[PDB]
Amino acid sequence: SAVKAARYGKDNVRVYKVHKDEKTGVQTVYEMTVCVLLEGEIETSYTKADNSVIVATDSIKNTIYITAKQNPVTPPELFGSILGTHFIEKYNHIHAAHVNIVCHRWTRMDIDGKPHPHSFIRDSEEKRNVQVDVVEGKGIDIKSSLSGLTVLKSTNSQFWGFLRDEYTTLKETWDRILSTDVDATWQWKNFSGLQEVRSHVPKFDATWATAREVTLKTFAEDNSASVQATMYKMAEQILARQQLIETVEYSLPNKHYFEIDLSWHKGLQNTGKNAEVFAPQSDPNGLIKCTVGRS
Amino acid sequence: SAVKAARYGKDNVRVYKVHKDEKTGVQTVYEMTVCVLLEGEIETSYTKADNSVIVATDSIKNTIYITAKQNPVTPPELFGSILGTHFIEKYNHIHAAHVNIVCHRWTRMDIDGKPHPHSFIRDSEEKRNVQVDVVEGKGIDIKSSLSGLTVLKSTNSQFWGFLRDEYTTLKETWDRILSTDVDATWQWKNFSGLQEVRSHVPKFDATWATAREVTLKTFAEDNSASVQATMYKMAEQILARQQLIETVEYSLPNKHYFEIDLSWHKGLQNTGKNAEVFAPQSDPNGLIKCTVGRS
Amino acid sequence: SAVKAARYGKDNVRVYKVHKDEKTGVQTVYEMTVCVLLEGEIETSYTKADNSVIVATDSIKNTIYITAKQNPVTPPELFGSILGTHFIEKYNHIHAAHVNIVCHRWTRMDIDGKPHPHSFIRDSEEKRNVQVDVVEGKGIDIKSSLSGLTVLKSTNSQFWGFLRDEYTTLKETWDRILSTDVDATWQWKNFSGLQEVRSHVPKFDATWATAREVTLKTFAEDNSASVQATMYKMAEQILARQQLIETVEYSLPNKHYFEIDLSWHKGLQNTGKNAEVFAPQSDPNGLIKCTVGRS
Amino acid sequence: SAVKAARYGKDNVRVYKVHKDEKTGVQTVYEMTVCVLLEGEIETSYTKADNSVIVATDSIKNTIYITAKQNPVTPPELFGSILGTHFIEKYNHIHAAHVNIVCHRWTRMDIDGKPHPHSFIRDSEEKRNVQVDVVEGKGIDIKSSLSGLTVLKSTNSQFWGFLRDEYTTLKETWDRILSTDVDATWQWKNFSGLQEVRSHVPKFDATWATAREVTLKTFAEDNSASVQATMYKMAEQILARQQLIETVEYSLPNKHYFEIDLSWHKGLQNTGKNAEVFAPQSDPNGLIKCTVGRS
Ligand SMILES: O=C1N=C2NC(=O)NC(=O)[C@]2(OO)N1
Ligand SMILES: O=C1N=C2NC(=O)NC(=O)[C@]2(OO)N1
Ligand SMILES: O=C1N=C2NC(=O)NC(=O)[C@]2(OO)N1
Ligand SMILES: O=C1N=C2NC(=O)NC(=O)[C@]2(OO)N1
Repeated sequence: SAVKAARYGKDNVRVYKVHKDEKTGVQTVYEMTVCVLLEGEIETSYTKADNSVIVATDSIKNTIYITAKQNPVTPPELFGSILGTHFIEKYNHIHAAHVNIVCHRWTRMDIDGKPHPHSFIRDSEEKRNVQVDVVEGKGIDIKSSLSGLTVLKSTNSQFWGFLRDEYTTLKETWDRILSTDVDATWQWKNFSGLQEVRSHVPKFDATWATAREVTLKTFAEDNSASVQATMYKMAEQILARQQLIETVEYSLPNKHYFEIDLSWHKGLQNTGKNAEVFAPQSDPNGLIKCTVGRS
Repeated sequence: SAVKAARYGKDNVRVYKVHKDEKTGVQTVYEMTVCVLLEGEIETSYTKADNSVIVATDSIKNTIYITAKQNPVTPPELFGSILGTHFIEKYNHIHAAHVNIVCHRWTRMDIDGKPHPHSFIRDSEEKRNVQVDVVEGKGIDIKSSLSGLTVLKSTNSQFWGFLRDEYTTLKETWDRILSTDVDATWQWKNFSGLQEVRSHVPKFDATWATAREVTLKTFAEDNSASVQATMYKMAEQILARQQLIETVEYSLPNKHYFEIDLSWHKGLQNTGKNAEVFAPQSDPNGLIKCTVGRS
Repeated sequence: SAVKAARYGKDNVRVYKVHKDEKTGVQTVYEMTVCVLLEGEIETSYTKADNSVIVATDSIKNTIYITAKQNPVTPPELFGSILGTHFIEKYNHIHAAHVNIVCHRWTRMDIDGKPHPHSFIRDSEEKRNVQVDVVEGKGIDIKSSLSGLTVLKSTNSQFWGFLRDEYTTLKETWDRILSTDVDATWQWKNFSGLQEVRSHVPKFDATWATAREVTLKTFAEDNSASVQATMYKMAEQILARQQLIETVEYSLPNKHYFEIDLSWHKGLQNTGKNAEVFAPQSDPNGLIKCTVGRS
Repeated sequence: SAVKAARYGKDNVRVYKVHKDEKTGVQTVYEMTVCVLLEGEIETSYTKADNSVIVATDSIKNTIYITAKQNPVTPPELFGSILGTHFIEKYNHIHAAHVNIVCHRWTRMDIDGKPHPHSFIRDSEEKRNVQVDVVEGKGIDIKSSLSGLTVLKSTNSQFWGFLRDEYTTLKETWDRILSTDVDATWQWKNFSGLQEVRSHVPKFDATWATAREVTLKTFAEDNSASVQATMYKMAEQILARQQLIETVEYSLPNKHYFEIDLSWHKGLQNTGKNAEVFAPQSDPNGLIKCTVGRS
């Protein structure tokens, strides 16, 4: 037998960083969870008890903190690229570094209508993420995403005209609730190295902002024919607004809210045009995916 | 043997309600999770297989949905009072109804700077809750709360002057991070019944808003001597602003962020005045509680 | 305003301990999560920024580890009593210690039919817990429990004869699934101090074993009229088998498994006597509670 | 723009099935969570609001329950193959079905030393899973796994000889705790269709049992040089025992248990040979992966 694939490293590394402007007093905080997994000429650690090839995961952890001390942690695309590049440059025998970063929200508080210099609120469990794959000889591949953006619209969602056969019980509808948790990923053009990533730094925050804005506005404004049709519109708009993106992927649960027929109780009318009280369904859920690229 | 205490009912009942203004087109959504547990002359269901005394939990579920259809679901203090009152009035042998409501956030989206008529975002996992105990002959006891309000300040927190003995390793500090998940509860004067609750309806939303505002502003502005000292200030302010409250309770974790000494690596300075990168600690955590009333 | 109640301390303290028999080579492991909250003459920490009265939560953490090093950690009733007693004896101004322990399962592996001397499996997420309240002048109050014991029986559960009115849709049944997560608590006679707790040490493991055995056998063998009727039988049996218990409490969710009518599809029969495929319901759930004592 | 990838279906479908032997009275229960996602000529649902190509996710749910009624649900490899095959055969335009099944444990209770005919315990949160990809023209690709198997050994784990440089603080050790949550996957030879899957049915349960047995025995008995070295031994043994497997993958967290130096307190010795009390670390964690195949 032989090792066909291997990677290893440190997961779930929580990291906070503060920036303090001593002139203005304004402080800014960043909090992440980081995973770094390495690949390379490490097979003998598995096959021969050869630990000499292992950069200890504890050392990978130390390196994450050191790198955060010595570099900006924002945008996460940049920090992940710096971190991944470090491992392939420092260790001859390491040939790929796979860096995942989850960024947690710390939004500055407004107190009495004024932004506070050092107090923050977790205003959403929504995350901003990156997956940065630094592969020796093959540059830097970056996937950026937003996830855990939970939304609901109470009308202007429809679902009719779907296939009907002997397995079908679902009624067509022209007016339903639509709710989802948005997971949206944009995949960047391959970058040749850290210089090229740095050269595009402003585009990372700008493209995240675009993706979020497009997601919310399209969700709110599209009189939706289906989750499929709405998510495609989001993706095509994001592609149109950043040429350095190659694809946009959405993964959307359809978090169902069922009508409750109450007509058995005193003829109460709570369906169709009279539907006011609904039963949110925890499970099961539709799950709708697509990846959109350019033609 | 004998039944010393008993209660039973339906937990984890998810409820959505929509209000539609047909004139303006503006829709407003509410989402809750409800628990109703009943007490009364039910001991024989336990001791003698006497199901005649059991209002089925399935029926309690139905009743929650019917009550939501026929009544406002806001403020939750009112809805819980209506719901609890129903059970003690409808069923002679039921003498208490214990209603817990967790309200989930659905905040109206702003799209292109304008509030959208039917689209919403879960802008925080923060909850607004009530515990409404309707006890026959003993009125309606209401505890209101906010929970899951997660905050951090990056300075203007201190902790020195604490007891030091042979069990103590903690260094005094004059400048640390403070982060918590706020759970704040205000306990209302007993209400005689549903008329008295209704007579105070505006005070419920107003007092929740006050509690939240005071919590945030005191957290942001207090140069904190301890979690104890800061939370007491919050409680005393809330009591001063609503005379129909009897007590305010806080339960606050101290979610520790540890400095990381990096001086072993190239003399890097990351402690004290040079501390920028910290290790958030998932566990353990301080847990600080108090209940404040009037003297 | 004034402090009506206060307690504080360290929560979520994970603790492992190993015992090594050097003669036999057999090792035995224990893993817990511990919370210790203190009460006493601490109000000035809240009202006056007086930290002198605070035994730091960090010190409470240290004390938990030191106490585990210097004492047995089993049975948890004993360890919690030692730990709580320490705080009220060491600190004049501390008058109560509230110790919660969750014990995690590490069951010794059997390999090739033989117990392994140092390898263990988390064979269930079931917990064994204690709540030990050491109150100066008022002895030691202990509540022991098992929780997270998840069970299902596929028949020999019934539910008929319940109240039927205009809120009722539930069909009577003479054959249904019953599934629950058992939370069972036994409350000990007050103990005067640590000598009296020690004098009863064997009874702690024995009573936990009895409670678990009775729970499982009664669940399996009772042709159940209701959750109420079955849980009462469990409680009365446990009381009969340990006179140093005063009460037994159960809290049981009714984790519903719904029939699925498939007769719309090719006349498939999947209800009543033909019911084979069911839809487990995540929510809502019945929740049934009682506390049984002696007459 | 154009659809580069798309799949959709129903996730989180909870399914229970009972088998009743009317002769013996013995009942046997199965509980799963199922996801089915479809691919095919569905792009127009995204690009043109063409719902005619969508088999509704609600219908996919119905189909899961119908298929469970009409077929065995065990082994899960077979059930998933039947279910996936159904969609590609029934719907001309559907060309792949991706079926994920998580099997939940319901282990028969032993009461008074005898197996009970209809009562079960969730004896572990360990899962048995399958991923069955039925792709038209490309047969049936099955990945089987066990996951959530949580283990600890208290000695006979070592970690020394790893790379040491300016990023390294970790001390070498010749005696440490090793704990992990095992996720082990075996990938089957491609099967041509449902006849070939059926022809190998006994091998599914047998290979799962082998994988579990090998995992536990190797973990317990290997005086481990590293997680890497131990997991490789597991994989090579499983490959040697089933020739219809092509690869075995492990993904193992290193769930760290740190020594606690207590020498600052009364010279207490709790490190090295005297280490008895440890601090389990919730995060971060090493994460070690490999895929082993034949040479
Ligand atoms: O039953 C369904 N209802 C749905 N709604 C939808 O927008 N698209 C689907 O394909 C669907 O996803 O959940 N299937
Ligand atoms: O070690 C401690 N550090 C703390 N900080 C604090 O504000 N109060 C405490 O009592 C303390 O709670 O966590 N104990
Ligand atoms: O609808 C109900 N079905 C139940 N079954 C039961 O055993 N007791 C109840 O009181 C009940 O609890 O869930 N209510
Ligand atoms: O610090 C480390 N300690 C480890 N132990 C191990 O078995 N292998 C590693 O590669 C290691 O994984 O966690 N890195």
